[PDB]
Amino acid sequence: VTRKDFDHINLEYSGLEKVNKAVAAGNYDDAAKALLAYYREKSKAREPDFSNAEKPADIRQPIDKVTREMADKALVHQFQPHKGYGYFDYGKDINWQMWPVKDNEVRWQLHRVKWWQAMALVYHATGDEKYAREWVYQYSDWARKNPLGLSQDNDKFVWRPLEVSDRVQSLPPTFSLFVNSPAFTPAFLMEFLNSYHQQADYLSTHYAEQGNHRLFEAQRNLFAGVSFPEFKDSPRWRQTGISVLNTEIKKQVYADGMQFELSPIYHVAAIDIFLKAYGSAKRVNLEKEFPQSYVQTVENMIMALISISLPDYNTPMFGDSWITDKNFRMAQFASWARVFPANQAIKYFATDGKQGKAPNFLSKALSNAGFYTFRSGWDKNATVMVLKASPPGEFHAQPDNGTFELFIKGRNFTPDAGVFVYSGDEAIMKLRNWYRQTRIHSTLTLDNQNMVITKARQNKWETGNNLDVLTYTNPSYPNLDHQRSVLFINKKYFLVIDRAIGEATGNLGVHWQLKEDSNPVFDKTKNRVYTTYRDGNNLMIQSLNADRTSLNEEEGKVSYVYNKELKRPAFVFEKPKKNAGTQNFVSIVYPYDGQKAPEISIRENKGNDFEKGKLNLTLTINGKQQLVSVPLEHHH
Ligand SMILES: [Ca+2]
Ligand SMILES: [Ca+2]
Repeated sequence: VTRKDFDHINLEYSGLEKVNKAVAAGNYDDAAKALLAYYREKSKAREPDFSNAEKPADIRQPIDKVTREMADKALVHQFQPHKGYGYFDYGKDINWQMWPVKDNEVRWQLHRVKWWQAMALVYHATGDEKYAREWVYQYSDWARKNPLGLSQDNDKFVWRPLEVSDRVQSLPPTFSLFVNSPAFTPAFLMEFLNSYHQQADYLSTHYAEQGNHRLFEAQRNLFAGVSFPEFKDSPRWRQTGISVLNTEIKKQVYADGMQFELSPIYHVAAIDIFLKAYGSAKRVNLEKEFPQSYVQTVENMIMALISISLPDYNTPMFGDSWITDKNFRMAQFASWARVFPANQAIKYFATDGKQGKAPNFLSKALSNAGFYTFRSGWDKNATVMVLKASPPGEFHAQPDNGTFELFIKGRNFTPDAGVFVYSGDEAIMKLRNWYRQTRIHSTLTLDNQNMVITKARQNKWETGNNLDVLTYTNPSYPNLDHQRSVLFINKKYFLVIDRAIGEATGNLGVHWQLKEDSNPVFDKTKNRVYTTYRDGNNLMIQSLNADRTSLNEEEGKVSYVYNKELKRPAFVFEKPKKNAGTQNFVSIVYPYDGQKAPEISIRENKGNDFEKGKLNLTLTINGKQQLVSVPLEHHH
């Protein structure tokens, strides 16, 4: 062990006092022993942090079969780097350059050394020292055989920044789990610390300018300086990661807390990226390095997610989004609660309502992303509508402005059609393009054509005890604006006002979709549709137009998860726009108990004038009158 072996260590870091004396005094072997004692001390004093990983390992879960298998195969130098292939024998003196298949991916993913963590967990669980001896043997083997600048092609696979970042993230908890083994010599420690340093620092000078990799790589660089703050360079590493993450959270999330892709599931992924970074720092008291705006933004992203969370823990399947596992979602919230312990709403979601307090609000607008929630409450039997009238997204968004999911008494009545599949060959693309159609969502079309953009302007948003009102306008077609208003009345039901405004002429259609098992009745005499559920939790959708309006079924589908789909009812209210005069639809969306659909009619009162943004209508429901009197626009 040389003087040189300590060059990158900050000897004046708190706790390394003995290590300093020994190096200054010239006995380096005892310096190394003293450093090893400090890390062993630090390892016992805190749990390994796995939480930055895509799938964080659990120290106290029993060893399942694949993990056992992975650890045992590694003892005979068989590794399975790629999931599309099984184990390969890399030899008794390991050959890290072996090309057992002709796929680049097999060589790249080999240098993610995924099995090292497996060995760590099995070593932790059994205590069997053979796992530790082999890992130390293997780390040294790998470091010695794959130095940076070995050759052009080696560095292409071993020192590509994605993989380097993978290793700088997996190694800290792996190290933590092996550091107490008598196989972990003080000589090795120094070999490890200098090899780690080189990687984390290389990462700091090579992270990506553009795209998906940039965020992962910066976050892991930060995780390097958090995990090993003893390096002279760890504060620079942290600042660099923080800077990249802070720059990108400003660019990628709106002031209302929603992530710019407009897909609920991608917003949730983004929370993990930005929160795990901060969480790991906070665990070792380095959170003060993050600016306050970043901490607030992240908290706001969780609240934005909460606002569009339905009672079953799902988010509406807008664009490329799908249903998810409630237990996994609760575990995410519980980890978030750890970061924001004072947040009662987050605690509430973490514990399925047992602890914390319900969020501080009912209906809420996320006005930058254009997600609007109408809710009666947060309980399992609330009525909840989440509606999208957004700005433009990219690949994971669709031309669906107006569409909504309506969840009543434990059931989702109007699930979004969803994704079904991502891009592929021509055959796969037409499967995907079908799901991107405007006409299959709950909004207005002209001649069943896709709207050319989602660029909603919010005309009014107001909440109230027994009235919430949204009004927005979408420039859906070059000569046709679509104005939609939604009134959530008496925390129970909805009046939906759709206006087609401009010069274009053709077939106006307001489309609707229902759950696969709702077995609806289509009633062309009254232009109403109603579900026929045995349990009495039912829904009516009825057109209330004065003028001649038709009711027709159309092909309807829903994909809850990837590459699976179910037929489901869909329909449309249709009416001609012959000239340049505006056409108006009045529709009612009315949940009811029991088996008999209610009789609903409507009277236009004096003062009612949709042209001046004035609504004054009297509904009659099973004989009883409900006055609705509200201005549809604000600031006019
Ligand atoms: Ca990269
Ligand atoms: Ca959709």
